[PDB]
Amino acid sequence: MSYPYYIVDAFAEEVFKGNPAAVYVLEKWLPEAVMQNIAIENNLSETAFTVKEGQSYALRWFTPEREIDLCGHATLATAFVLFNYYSVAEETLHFTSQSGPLAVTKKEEYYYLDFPYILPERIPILPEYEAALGTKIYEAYLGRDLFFVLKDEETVAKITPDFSALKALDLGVGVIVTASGDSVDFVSRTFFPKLRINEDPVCGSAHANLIPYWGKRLNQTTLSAYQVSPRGGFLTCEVKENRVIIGGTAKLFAKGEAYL
Repeated sequence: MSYPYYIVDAFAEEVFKGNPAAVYVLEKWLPEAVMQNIAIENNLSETAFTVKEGQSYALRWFTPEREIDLCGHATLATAFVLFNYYSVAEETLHFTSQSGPLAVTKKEEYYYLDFPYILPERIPILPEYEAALGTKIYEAYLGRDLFFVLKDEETVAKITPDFSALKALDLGVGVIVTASGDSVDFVSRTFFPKLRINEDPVCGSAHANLIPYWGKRLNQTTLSAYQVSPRGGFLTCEVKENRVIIGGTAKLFAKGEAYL
């Protein structure tokens, strides 16, 4: 009847920032329906459910709509609560998702996720792109999402896109916007109107395109980043051969118990 849960703001130093997710560490699996209903109920970005299976932790993510293939901030969140509340001694957690094995590594107050090294390829700068964004796009690229480079951090932060216009664009799943950071290496913001989510405060998977791009362009192995969403979010980045690493802090917003 009682199921402990945690609400954590991933990639946040303090509450109300970063990207929020609810994580449920269960002793056994709940029915698919119940887990879906819980996600609808708390209406948060994503609700992660995990159960220790051997030495790995089986992960499962759900949004208010249905189960997704993967979500980074929610993985970091699940890691955060296992590391801080379920006494895991090892510096690395191993998960067994539907998208294959995942690993998060704790180093001090940071949690590290790994993503594929995917440099986005040049794309034509359509004027309908600059229209939806409401600003000038200096460079354009494509990967899983459209990838536009803007003037500066001030411009990235300030823009307010026509989300209905962006949903209409043909290419990509989402839209990424970047620029040279004022106090950090690079900043970004990610929009996913095609997926109901107008703006993700911090999509880590987007850094598969972000990190490669800025590492090559800035000529560095390590970069500091900040997804300048309203909520904000810091990310420490590293370039490896065929893989990128993002590390971020986390903050517990709430802890409690759900009753079923």
